[PDB]
Amino acid sequence: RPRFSFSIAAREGKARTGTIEMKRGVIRTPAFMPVGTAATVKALKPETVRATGADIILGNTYHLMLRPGAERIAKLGGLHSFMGWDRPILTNSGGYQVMSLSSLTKQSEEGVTFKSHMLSPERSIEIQHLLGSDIVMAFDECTPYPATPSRAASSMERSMRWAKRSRDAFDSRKEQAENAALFGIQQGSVFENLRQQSADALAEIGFDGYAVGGLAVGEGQDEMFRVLDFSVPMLPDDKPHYLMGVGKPDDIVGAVERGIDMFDCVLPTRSGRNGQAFTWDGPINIRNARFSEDLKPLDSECHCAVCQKWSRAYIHHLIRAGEILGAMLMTEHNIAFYQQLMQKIRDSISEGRFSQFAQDFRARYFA
Amino acid sequence: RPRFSFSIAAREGKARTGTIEMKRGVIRTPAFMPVGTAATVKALKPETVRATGADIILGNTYHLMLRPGAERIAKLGGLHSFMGWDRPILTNSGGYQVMSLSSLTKQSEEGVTFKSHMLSPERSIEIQHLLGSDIVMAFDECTPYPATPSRAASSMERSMRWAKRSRDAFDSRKEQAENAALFGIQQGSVFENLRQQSADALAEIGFDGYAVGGLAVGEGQDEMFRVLDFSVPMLPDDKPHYLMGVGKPDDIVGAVERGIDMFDCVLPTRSGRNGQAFTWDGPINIRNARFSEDLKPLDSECHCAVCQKWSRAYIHHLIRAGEILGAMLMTEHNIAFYQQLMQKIRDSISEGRFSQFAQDFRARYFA
Ligand SMILES: CNc1nc2cc3c(=O)[nH]c(N)nc3cc2[nH]1
Ligand SMILES: CNc1nc2cc3c(=O)[nH]c(N)nc3cc2[nH]1
Ligand SMILES: [Zn+2]
Ligand SMILES: [Zn+2]
Repeated sequence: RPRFSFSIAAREGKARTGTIEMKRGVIRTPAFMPVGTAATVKALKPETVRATGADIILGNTYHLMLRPGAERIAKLGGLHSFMGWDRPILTNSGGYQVMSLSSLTKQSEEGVTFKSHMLSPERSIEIQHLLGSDIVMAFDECTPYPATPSRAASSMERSMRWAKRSRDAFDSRKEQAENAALFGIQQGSVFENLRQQSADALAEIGFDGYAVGGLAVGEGQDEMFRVLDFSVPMLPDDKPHYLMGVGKPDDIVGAVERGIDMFDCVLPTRSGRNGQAFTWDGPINIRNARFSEDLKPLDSECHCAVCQKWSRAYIHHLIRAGEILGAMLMTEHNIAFYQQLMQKIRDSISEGRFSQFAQDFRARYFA
Repeated sequence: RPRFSFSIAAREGKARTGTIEMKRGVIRTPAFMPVGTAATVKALKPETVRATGADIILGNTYHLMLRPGAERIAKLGGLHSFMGWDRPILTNSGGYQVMSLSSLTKQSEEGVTFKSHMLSPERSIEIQHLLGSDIVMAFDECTPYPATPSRAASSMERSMRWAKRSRDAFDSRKEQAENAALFGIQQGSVFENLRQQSADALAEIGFDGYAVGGLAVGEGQDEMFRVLDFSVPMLPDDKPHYLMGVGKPDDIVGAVERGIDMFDCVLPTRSGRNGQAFTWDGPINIRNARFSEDLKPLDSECHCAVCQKWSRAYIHHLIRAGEILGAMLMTEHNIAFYQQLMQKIRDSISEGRFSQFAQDFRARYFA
């Protein structure tokens, strides 16, 4: 098995489908990565996550470095062994989470000091190494939205300097360089010239994959798509393109249409526990009284184990009762739905009918 | 498959081991019944409950009659279909829960009026019929502890009149009488003469099984065993003996030594979510800092899936983080532990070495 090999099997417009082969397994692209909060995909055993079709999950550097700690996880055999997921894991760099979740933050050229510590590109890489991550993210800065061009520029420039430092730290660790991959993160807010400068900088350094950062920060779908329109083509075509923190099914479809290969979002897990179930006819809230005596499964096409066995009425009852099994069943279905969406996207690109799929999907989903 | 056939395969002193054959499956005795709160064994899919070795679960008449309602469950196909458990289900009568959980209660010869309705023996039987219960419990009154002999007597006497009414209501419903079994409940507090009068009354009516009610209500283990000492022999030998609401592993072993065949308790599920894990060396609280880097499974003999895959350190982390998977893994292990205990009890009685097992179990469990 190779360390990291990306192959594009088919294209339709800007959309691509293919595979990333890594030592711990193959990732089918476009891919959706279920998010692990504290070394767990919430309410799911790893075997269940795999059963939904997931090829890779995301682990959180920020949370894990605090609890149970990176050194501790390393001492216990690494994240894979710790949580019982033996397939690839992508870890975030901590760059976004440190600014989003920390009570107080001090930013400087060295990195970020915070109250739940000091995250730097070097420390981020080290933490991800200690976790045993397969895909390591460069330490970046997610520019707040909106930003002046000047603020966006100085922020993106710092991120690019941090990207080079991340590259060097990663390359310095022989075992990491041998067995893991490193992705760079494009910044530049909504500005085409800065996105270009960022892409150029990242390409000059050279990464295994490129993330489009700085989006899904309140700009809205139209604006996000507008920025993706020009940003993705700036990235190397022959490497995977990862859109961080996205998103709703419609966001995913549109992003794929614009050349994105990888996604992660808390939406299917989070909103699942909240009562939101995804269906091909759009999301439903299972708590609604309308479902109290509905014997149909959450979605009548869905192939997941939940839809094979349990009714809307039962899941309605569980969620209204605050029962853990409610969260379990909703989460498994939603993740499975996301995986089925990705499978349909992959199949349609490979068959050269993705445009029709996107149209058909939207017509029904927003009926 | 028979409606209800109890066979005793082996005995050792007062202990018995055998089987109850019912239409929906075989129950190995002595049996432990995981408790379903609101049509769910908390944090477990039914397939997982079955995987732990459970042959039968307990469903709660009191909770289900309120949410989602008995008629509603019947309309949705019955409790088995609703929750996806196709094996036997025993339902409590509501007699104890109505007094324990209701904000206000009015007691009379008709039954109990309460604020979350009016439960009577007839209504209780009807509700259990609507749920589709396999083992139906007579509607009783659990006398508070302590009670004067006179209060205990009038209470037990009412329960006996209610037992006859439960019998008649059950027998009146052809489909229930054909497919389900009915258990009577002995009362009489801690008084030998009243326990005898209660047993006589129940035997004269005639039931498929007999529960020892009115225990595990704060009397303590010594007193409970003292009462079991004389109470169980009063019950028909050729029918199953069910001790309601018991209990800790040591309570179960002692009760089996005194002729009890069936148990249910919230302990393994409840305390599991709270961080308490059962082991052969006694219970542990997985939240304790001592387990933070412990790579051993919860118990090093346990055959459950949790102990095959995950460490104490990981489960420690999950429970301290408030993660649902923590509750899932703890609950599966604890239920599996209880089932392994029951299997060891069954094997040792069948092999005529139960006395030695009980001694060996206690020496190690309370080391
Ligand atoms: C939910 N929306 C969202 N946008 C994001 C952007 C970044 C980003 O630019 N960098 C890093 N490191 N994580 C991110 C996570 C995001 N999550
Ligand atoms: C946890 N201790 C406990 N003792 C019990 C006694 C009875 C009893 O006498 N009757 C009915 N119906 N349920 C019961 C449930 C119990 N639960
Ligand atoms: Zn489904
Ligand atoms: Zn176990």
